[PDB]
Order: sequence, then structure tokens, then C-alpha cells
Amino acid sequence: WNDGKRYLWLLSPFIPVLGLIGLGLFLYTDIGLFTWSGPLLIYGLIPLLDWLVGEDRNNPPEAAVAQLENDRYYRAIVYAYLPTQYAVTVLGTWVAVTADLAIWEYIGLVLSVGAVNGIGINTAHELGHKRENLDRWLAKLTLAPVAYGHFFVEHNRGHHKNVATPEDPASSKMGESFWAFLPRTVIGSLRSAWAIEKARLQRNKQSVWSLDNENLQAWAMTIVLFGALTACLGWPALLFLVLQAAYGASLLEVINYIEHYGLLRQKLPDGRYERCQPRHSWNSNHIVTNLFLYQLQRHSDHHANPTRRFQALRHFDDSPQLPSGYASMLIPAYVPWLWFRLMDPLVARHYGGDLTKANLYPPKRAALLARWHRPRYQCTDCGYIYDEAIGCPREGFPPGTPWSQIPDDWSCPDCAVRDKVDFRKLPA
Ligand SMILES: CCCCCCCCCCCC
Ligand SMILES: [Fe+3]
Ligand SMILES: [Fe+3]
Ligand SMILES: [Fe+3]
Repeated sequence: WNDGKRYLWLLSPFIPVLGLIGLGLFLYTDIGLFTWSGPLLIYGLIPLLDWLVGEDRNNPPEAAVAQLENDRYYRAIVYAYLPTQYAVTVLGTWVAVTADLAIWEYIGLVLSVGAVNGIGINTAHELGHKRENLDRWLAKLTLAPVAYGHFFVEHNRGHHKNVATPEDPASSKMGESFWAFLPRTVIGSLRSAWAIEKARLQRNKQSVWSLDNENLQAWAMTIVLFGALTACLGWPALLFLVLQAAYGASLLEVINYIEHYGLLRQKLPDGRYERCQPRHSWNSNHIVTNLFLYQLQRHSDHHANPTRRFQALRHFDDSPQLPSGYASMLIPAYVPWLWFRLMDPLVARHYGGDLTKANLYPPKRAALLARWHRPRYQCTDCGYIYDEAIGCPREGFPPGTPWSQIPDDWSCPDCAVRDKVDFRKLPA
């Protein structure tokens, strides 16, 4: 079974090359428009190829899935992204602090570098799920230029666990404007990351202000990079880096807004939420954007099986579908009323006119209800095996720890989507 779209994945590592070409053209021909090579590319060009080329509801055969995850080329693709984002950042900073510029082209440079680092954040997300030790460090390195390093902890252990619940500071509520959502998600991510790492360290009988704190390990790389650039160039370099990092963080947060807008997970008869399923996240199958990003828009199979590699994701008929691709709907997300008009009918239709099973904004509940309501152990998902003789030293359990001493709320440390009570006791 020939994959077909094998070499077409190369567009994903090609975006930083596009930014580099734009910077080179600006430096050579001295034309201002070439600075805006990022905003134009991700606002007018991509949501034009997305219109030209339609859907694709295709899945790999089950037999071929075994060998798709053992191909080194699909990992070389992701690895190739790294040694061009740093080049783009360095060149952009040098140009912004050295060459004479007007205000608007300075803004264009900021936006271009920020966009490159936002797709860098996407690559970091793709890298941080793999259980290989080297990939975690590579993801931490990738998150450095955008200065948002706590993502590696938060996404892996507080978002994938609290999907589509009124507690997660990463799931939208229907009726909530984006600008009323950005501070909430940013602050909640900070607090949750700090709390998670402090809890783990305290369980390990060690102070939070230690070199083992992964948040500090992630932020040290950003501190080092920014300090080196500032020492080489000066304060304007620091200002430019701060602005571009802010824009990249905004780019990540708008996608977080889009993914799970309005959905909700139903409580089990006992006091816990049901396991995450493909019907708890929006999905789309637009070819061009799924090529420029690493199969990102299929945020159902990944977000219910957070170990399948990006080349083996599937399409599920039960999931809700977006009107278009992600890049197609970024302008109709900064504008609140337009986004509401586009989305609210779709949510109501998906829930069959019964909006008592939706994540409703508390201040706007009554209006929406008036307008729309017309009625040895193993993990069963990722295969991780816990052995009493080996134990889990990272989580604070020394070797020789009987299964009874594990807390009931403990979750699988490869996927964090199954609790202790969901494991299966393997036979001797
Ligand atoms: C939850 C996965 C994070 C995805 C990060 C992508 C952010 C950049 C997307 C830009 C699309 C135009
Ligand atoms: Fe998500
Ligand atoms: Fe993920
Ligand atoms: Fe697991």
C-alpha cells in the first residue's frame, strides 16, 4: 500500500525556509512588502489553496499501520524543522536591530518571526508526546524561542486530562469571545503547570525550587538565548524578541480556542468524568492545511490516543466537523459576532437542539437557552507497563512498591488519559 502523500509532508518543514527566503529577498531587493511574508502566507495564501482543494476522508489500512510507525523518514521530517527556526530568529533580530526600517515593516518582521515560532510551537507539541528521552529535550529546546516553555508540562499532563470540562483553562465555552478567553487560558496554564510540578516534586520528597523542576529547565533555555542575543546586539533585540514571542503565544492560543469550542464531557454514574472520545473535539479534513501542519486538524484521534504518530491518524464519522480549515478561520475568530454566527448553529445542530449538554458561558447562559434550546499492570491505551520490581522512580515510587500503595488518582505517565482503576492486571 503506497502512502501517496509521502513526500508532500515536506511542506511542513518548509515554512521556516519560506520565512528565510522572504528575509533574503527583503535584504537583497530592498522592498518593504517582502517583510510581510508570514502574515500574507498564513492569512491569504493558505486559505485560498484550502478553497481550491477540498476534503479528503481517507484512512490508512489497518495492516499498513504497523509499518507506518517504524519509518525513520517520518521522524527526520520533524527533526528537520529545528535547524532553521533558530536561523530565522537570529536573522530577524539582526535585521530588526541593524537595518533602517519603517514602523509598518517592523511590525511585519515581528509578525513573520512570531508566525515561524508559532509553527515551531506546533512542532514542539508533536515532539513532546513521544516517550523517547531525546525527543522531550528536543521539544524543550524547540519551545525556547517563543518563551512559553511550560507548555511541555501543561499540555501533556493538564490539558489531555481535563479535556472539555468546566475546569480546564484550555477549553472554550460557547458564547465566550476570544479576547475574554486569552487571559483566562494564559493564567490558568501558568498556575496549572506550577501546581503540577510542585505536586510531583513534593511527592518525590524534594523542594520545588530544585534543578529537577521541568518548568525551570524549560525557562533556562529561553533565558540563555535571550541573554546571548541581547549581549551580542543590545536592548532592542530583547524588545523585538519579547514582541515576537507574544505574537507566537497568541497564535497558539487561538488554535486552542478553536479546537474544543462548546463541547463537554458527561459525568459517569460515579464521581468522575467519562473517558475522552472522538466526539469531544472539532475535526476537519482539508488537505493543504493538513500538509502544511503535521496532520494537526485531525484533533480527535490524536486527542483520544495521544501516542499515535501524526502519519497514522484517522478520520472518525462521529466527530463534529468544522466549516473549513484552521487557517481559513482565523480572521472569523478575532471578530466575535462573526465567529458566533458561524459556530453557534453548528454546536446546536451537533447536540440535536438540546443545549443542556454543552459548555455554556455562565454570564450568557439564559440568552443561549432562550434562543437555541428547542428539544504487573498495563495501560489499556498506550500499552505502558508498570512493574512492582521496577517501579516508577520519576513519580516518587521507589523500586519494590506494591500496587496497593499507588494513589487512586494516579494516571498513566505516557498518556495521562487513564487512571489507576482503568489498568489491566497482566498474568504471570
Ligand atoms: C494543541 C496543539 C498546538 C497546535 C499549535 C499550532 C499553533 C500554530 C498554528 C498556526 C496555524 C495558522
Ligand atoms: Fe486539544
Ligand atoms: Fe496533544
Ligand atoms: Fe497510558
